[PDB]
Amino acid sequence: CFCDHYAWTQWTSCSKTCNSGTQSRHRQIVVDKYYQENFCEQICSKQETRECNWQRCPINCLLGDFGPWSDCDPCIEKQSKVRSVLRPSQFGGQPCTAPLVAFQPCIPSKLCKIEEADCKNKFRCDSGRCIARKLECNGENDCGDNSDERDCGRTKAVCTRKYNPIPSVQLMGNGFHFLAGEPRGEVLDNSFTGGICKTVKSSRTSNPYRVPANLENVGFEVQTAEDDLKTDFYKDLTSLGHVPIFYSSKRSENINHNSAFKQAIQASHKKDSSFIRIHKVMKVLNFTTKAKDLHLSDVFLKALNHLPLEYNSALYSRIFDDFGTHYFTSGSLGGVYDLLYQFSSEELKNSGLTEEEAKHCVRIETKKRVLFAKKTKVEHRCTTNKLSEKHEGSFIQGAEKSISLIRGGRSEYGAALAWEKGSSGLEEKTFSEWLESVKENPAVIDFELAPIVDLVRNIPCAVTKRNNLRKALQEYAAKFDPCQCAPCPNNGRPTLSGTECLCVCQSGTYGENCEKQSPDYKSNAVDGQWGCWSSWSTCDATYKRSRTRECNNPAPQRGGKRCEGEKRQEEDCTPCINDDEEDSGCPQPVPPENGFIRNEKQLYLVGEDVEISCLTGFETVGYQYFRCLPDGTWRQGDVECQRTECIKPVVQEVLTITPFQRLYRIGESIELTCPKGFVVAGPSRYTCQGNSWTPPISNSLTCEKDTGHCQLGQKQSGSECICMSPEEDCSHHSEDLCVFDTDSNDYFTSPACKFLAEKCLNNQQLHFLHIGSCQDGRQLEWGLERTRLSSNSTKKESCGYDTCYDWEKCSASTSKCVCLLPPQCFKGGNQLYCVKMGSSTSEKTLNICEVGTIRCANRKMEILHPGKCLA
Ligand SMILES: *[C@@H]1O[C@H](CO)[C@@H](O[C@@H]2O[C@H](CO)[C@@H](O)[C@H](O)[C@H]2NC(C)=O)[C@H](O)[C@H]1NC(C)=O
Ligand SMILES: *[C@@H]1O[C@@H](C)[C@@H](O)[C@@H](O[C@@H]2O[C@H](CO)[C@@H](O)[C@H](O)[C@H]2O)[C@@H]1O
Ligand SMILES: *[C@H]1O[C@H](CO)[C@@H](O)[C@H](O)[C@@H]1O
Ligand SMILES: *[C@H]1O[C@H](CO)[C@@H](O)[C@H](O)[C@@H]1O
Ligand SMILES: *[C@H]1O[C@H](CO)[C@@H](O)[C@H](O)[C@@H]1O
Ligand SMILES: *[C@H]1O[C@H](CO)[C@@H](O)[C@H](O)[C@@H]1O
Ligand SMILES: *[C@H]1O[C@@H](C)[C@@H](O)[C@@H](O)[C@@H]1O
Repeated sequence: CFCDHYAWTQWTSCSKTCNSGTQSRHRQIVVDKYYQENFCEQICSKQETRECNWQRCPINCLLGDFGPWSDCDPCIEKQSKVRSVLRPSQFGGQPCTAPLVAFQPCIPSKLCKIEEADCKNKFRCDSGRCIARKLECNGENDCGDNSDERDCGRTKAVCTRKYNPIPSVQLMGNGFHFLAGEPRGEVLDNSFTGGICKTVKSSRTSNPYRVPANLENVGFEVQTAEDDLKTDFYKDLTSLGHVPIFYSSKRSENINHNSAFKQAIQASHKKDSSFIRIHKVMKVLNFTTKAKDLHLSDVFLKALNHLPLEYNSALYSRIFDDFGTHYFTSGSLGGVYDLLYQFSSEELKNSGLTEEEAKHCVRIETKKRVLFAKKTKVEHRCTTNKLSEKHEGSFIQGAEKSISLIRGGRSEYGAALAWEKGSSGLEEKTFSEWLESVKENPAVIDFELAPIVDLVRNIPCAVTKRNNLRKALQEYAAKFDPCQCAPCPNNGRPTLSGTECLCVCQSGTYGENCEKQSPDYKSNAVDGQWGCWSSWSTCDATYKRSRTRECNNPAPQRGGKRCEGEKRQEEDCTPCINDDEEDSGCPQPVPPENGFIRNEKQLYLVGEDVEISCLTGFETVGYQYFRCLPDGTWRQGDVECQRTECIKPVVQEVLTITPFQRLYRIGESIELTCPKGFVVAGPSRYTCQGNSWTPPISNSLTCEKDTGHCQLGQKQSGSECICMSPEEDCSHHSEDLCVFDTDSNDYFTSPACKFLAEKCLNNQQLHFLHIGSCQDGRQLEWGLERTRLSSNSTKKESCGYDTCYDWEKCSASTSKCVCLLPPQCFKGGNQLYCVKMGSSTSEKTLNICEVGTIRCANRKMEILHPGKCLA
């Protein structure tokens, strides 16, 4: 039978327009005579099916509704608001572009707020940083602003000599964002030096460099070897798979670089690709970040505080962006020559070289052309194979291009090392230029990390904002997980970059979604891959809570690897928590009896003094200060409060105190006495009052020599008194007198004894005046006015004076003259009419008696002239 007698219908339309439908067509069979007779039913196929439109349907970015508005209390009154990427762009879908989090102007719950409570016995840099007072006036900027050193009068040097800092030491203190493979903000302070002077010596470079406190180990010895120039081969990039965990870049050897990988994945699509990598680290330093008590950076520490206590996904994640994900525990500093070469697997297979051979040809070619390798034998296996043959014997130039994974130096210079047709990169000149840059701009290389979380350990609520942080981090990485991705054409393994999913191709496949396969590639299996996690479960009676993934997404198929890991995961679950805990002076001392301390407190500083004083009627005897001992104990003098006591008065060896005591009690008297010829000038009895006497003449007291009817004017001889000679008879100077001389208009001092004696004859020429030595006084003037009365006056008195003025009267052995009232003018009074009274302010008539009685008593008037007055 001829089957095409019954012709095909048209293919139907494809059941789908993408993601691979089917279509069919069938013979147009009529059961006619010819049909039944030619066994057409037994021998003809009657239908055809085939797949169609197997191109992937493009998937467009899908964001979600926004979250609840976010309160604001920065000095920037803006409101943060977030939505997230539900579905990531794929296979040429529309990428997402309306930014994830949008902020606006805000209404403040509280006006601009700043904090002030931080430093107790610590010192406050005016920057606000709080450092150990120990670190003050020590010849070193420990504050930053050097405030801790401003006007220091003298300083305790930490370091004997000025040592210089490791240059670029800060780079080992900056944060590391794992996912993005780039260093972020300064996170450790690595200039901080604690006052402690640790140092370390460069090989063959003069003076030691100054190690900072955070570096437990620094190294300057640099090894050179072949081992250092390493090459790997990659049949495809799916190999790179090795939650971010603390690792080493010696172990992983799988680098993410913001563009690096993506370029290479994009390259891998252009055609069936294999990759040869070749790198060589170029060190200037080892270094080991000391494990605990790291000195954070200002800016980091500040920001790491303005973080709320209650969990807050939005603002926590922000630290990762700003500061990173890890921080360097150990590493080196310099640069890394690192190039991923891209080779077309058809070329390689046509070259017939094995991986080991090809890796080698790139090794020795790099060595000759880029590194300045002294000289070497040519190797025809690398030079005359079918690939190198088409490029003047270069194997490297058989590549499509190189991608640069170089770290170190300025990017301009790294980029040049990456060859492509007609470009630079296989010229020594080029390599040396980069190499310069790498000294001028090192980078941390060959380095292990640690989660940035283990750094936030000594703030107010460390343990709080620590677990607050692991949460904000888990959810951070959640956001970058490839599970969100639709699966890929041939066991391609999806990887999320930003908000789109690039397909990483298995060797033997290319095309923009790894759809095209080369004639070698055969498989048709499908390895399993986790769908996304599930949502957390309600917290249980037990801490127990739950989460769940399903090995769907690409469901495992046709003998393809079931996805490996867990379908479920259990963590436990049921405030402001501090971090765990890792001189003091003395109490008020006890006075000695009858005293008290001059300063009451509950607590004294070690080394403080307090003074002991005494109640009234007592005085301290002994050192009067107690000192606070480090002990918490008081150092005490033998001090006490003794009762007041007078001591022994001013001893002139002449006098004799009695009772003789060395100390007298308040209330007891002494009797000062002198020998027979002598008598005490002052009183004979002083008494002890409050530790002084009544009162101690301090030498103004010694025993001077102090112990008949003739009346002492004349001396006896023949039972009859006769006038004594003044220059021959007068011995013991009588009291010194002040006598006046009418004949000489002159006064002078004289001994009474002589005066007396002289009186016998000339006395009507010399008049007494004042007791004591001559000296200006009212008496003088008075004795003047007296003597002026002059002639006409007669005197019959003998007090011992013994002369008495007319108006006065001797007191009869009482020893001095007295005044009179005008009433008693018995004896005749010469007529001194003219006199001014003063009271009546007039001139009236008055006798010498009345005139005399007024000048003696009050001396309160002026005598105009003897003889009649105006009145
Ligand atoms: C850090 O660098 C130091 C050198 O500064 C390295 O110490 C050397 O280690 C090698 C072998 O590991 C020894 O042969 C040398 O004797 C060591 N030199 C000194 C001066 O110690 C050290 O290995 C490096 N550490 C890391 C992490 O690689
Ligand atoms: C047919 O034409 C294609 C180019 C796309 O426009 C298709 O849209 C997609 O259709 C598939 C059908 O399997 C849906 O699953 C996709 O979500 C839809 O975007 C169209 O059907
Ligand atoms: C269906 O198959 C083809 C159509 O492409 C025809 O050649 C054949 O004869 C039958 O009709
Ligand atoms: C089925 O449809 C195909 C195109 O999809 C044609 O090539 C064929 O001739 C038949 O009509
Ligand atoms: C889920 O994740 C694991 C690795 O953690 C894969 O092996 C699996 O295929 C899917 O990606
Ligand atoms: C499974 O999915 C969840 C959400 O993406 C993550 O928490 C986890 O890291 C894993 O990707
Ligand atoms: C080169 O040959 C290919 C086929 C593989 O066996 C590689 O491992 C080898 O290096």
